[PDB]
Amino acid sequence: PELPEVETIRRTLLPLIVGKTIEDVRIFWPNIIRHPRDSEAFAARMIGQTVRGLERRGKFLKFLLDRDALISHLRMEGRYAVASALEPLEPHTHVVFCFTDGSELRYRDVRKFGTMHVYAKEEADRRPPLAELGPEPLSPAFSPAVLAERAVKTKRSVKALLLDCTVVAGFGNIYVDESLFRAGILPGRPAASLSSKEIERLHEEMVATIGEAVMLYVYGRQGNPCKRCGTPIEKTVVAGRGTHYCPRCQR
DNA sequence: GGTAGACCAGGA
DNA sequence: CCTGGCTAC
Ligand SMILES: [Zn+2]
Repeated sequence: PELPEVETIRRTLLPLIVGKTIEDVRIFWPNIIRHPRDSEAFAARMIGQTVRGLERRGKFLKFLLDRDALISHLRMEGRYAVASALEPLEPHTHVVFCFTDGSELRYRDVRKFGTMHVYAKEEADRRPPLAELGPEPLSPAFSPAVLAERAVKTKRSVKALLLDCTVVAGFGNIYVDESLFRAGILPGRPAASLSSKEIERLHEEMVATIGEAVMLYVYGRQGNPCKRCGTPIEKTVVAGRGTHYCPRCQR
């Protein structure tokens, strides 16, 4: 799930779990649990706490309980569902939170790449994985000035810069390629080579692209005609990722 | 201090 | 082979 999908999960999942009290936590793939390191301590500490809220930071979900926060990243295929404890579990269910009302919050992840960290609420923002997280892309805290400052002080590509969670929170591969196309900038350009005008343009397209999605031109379209000029879209590797662009319209 | 690289783990 | 967000040059 990308940022807009995580925002949808946050909004839709909250009313399905708010006010429920945890009676048990069952873990079927302990590697998902990253803090406490011991999955038995993770399960034990959550028992007896009631769900009070659900927030999002980048692509992280922050479940707010009584004393603790549970910070969850779904990576590529993680999914949450609420259902009855009476029914058989679906495949790839790796963590289940059992509530006192006989319902459960189930975490499924065929890839097993997702992560869970639990800390006292007041500690969560200063611990992994939230600690060094950059500003929300749709917030005033993410500005052209902030982007420009990061761009000039790196030798990396502009794509590598945008994928960096410390620069801007949760801006995924798909939106990086789409935004760069909409801004007319090649993904392999050194970040430090962007002009002031290019940085402002890029900022505007990043906000427009992810904003529209929260409320495709190139991604996955290799070999197909550009929707703007008809030139076939190309795919290469940039910043170690599949990268799509129009070689005519991006410079 | 920056930055590349390892790392995870299963469906094509 | 692709992929989001602790180690070691
Ligand atoms: Zn084009």
